[PDB]
Amino acid sequence: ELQARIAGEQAAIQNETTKLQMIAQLRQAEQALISEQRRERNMRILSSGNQGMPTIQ
Amino acid sequence: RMYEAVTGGRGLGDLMRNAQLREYLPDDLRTVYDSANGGGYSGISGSINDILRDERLNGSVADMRRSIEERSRTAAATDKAVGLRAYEGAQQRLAQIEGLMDEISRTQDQKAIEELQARIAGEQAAIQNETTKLQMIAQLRQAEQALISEQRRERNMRILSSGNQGMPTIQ
Amino acid sequence: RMYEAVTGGRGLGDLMRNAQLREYLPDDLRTVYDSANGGGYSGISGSINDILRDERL
Amino acid sequence: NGSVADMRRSIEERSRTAAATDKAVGLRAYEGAQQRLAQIEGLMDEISRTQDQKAIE
Repeated sequence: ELQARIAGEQAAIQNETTKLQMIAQLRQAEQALISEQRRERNMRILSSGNQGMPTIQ
Repeated sequence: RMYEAVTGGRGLGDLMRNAQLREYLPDDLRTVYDSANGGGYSGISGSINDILRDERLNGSVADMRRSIEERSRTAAATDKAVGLRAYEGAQQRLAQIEGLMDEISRTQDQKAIEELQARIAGEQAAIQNETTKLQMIAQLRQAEQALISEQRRERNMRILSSGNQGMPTIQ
Repeated sequence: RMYEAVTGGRGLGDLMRNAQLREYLPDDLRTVYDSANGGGYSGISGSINDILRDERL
Repeated sequence: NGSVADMRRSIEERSRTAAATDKAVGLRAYEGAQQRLAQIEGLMDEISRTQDQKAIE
């Protein structure tokens, strides 16, 4: 019974390892998404579809 | 009878041993990056040629731009979604492990606890497999980002190529 | 009695085996990045569309 | 070695081939992992039929 308990404990640590891998992937995805938002803002400022300009009055 | 039940060979081991699963990873890493031309690794060789064929951009440069931006956004979102669903699976995996330890308390005979030990060992093997799968997913993520960068640079080279011969006409 | 306690089958294994936890990871990785449009990986496909909707500034 | 143009072509070829090789290795490895899962499930199917103690050990 103690051997099977220790085996279950190893399985739990395995699960934590998988969870940490998943957290690292999510971290990378979040950084990519922040970069995408930055580039969306940049594109919106510099878009050639803009039609406005200051008016002389 | 009991001595015969304890001693002897039962043939387990040499059980599911001919499945050559080592053929799904490179044999040697010196030639892993020479595989496309031939030699090196042949399972990837064909795949590499197909991928390189499919990564070449076609159409107008504006279509190239839209395709590249869509790939970038979709790649980030796919990374996030895969991570989230995998984490849900990991939590369910923890619940399953806890259940197996609940079964450990009620074990009575020796055969029962030995079967439970082998079941928990198989469960560990499954979590090992998920770890390998996550490593493979991370490598694929990196490769996808590299491919998107390659497509960006192909578009850039196409715009600035010195082989272009056109210019506006005065009329 | 002791021989019966040592030999036989106890049914452990086929214990918590129907839980299809392999469905929480992609089946094949060729189509993992085509999942948003449909096909590929259906489980992440609903999530990708939601994420892309929520990442627009 | 060689002319600078040859250097450029070699470097671009290395970059593209490296990205493609990464992808292909990942894909084939994932196929192997899915087959590896099937094998583990088979071994747990064997556990259900074990009779003696030597067999389960």
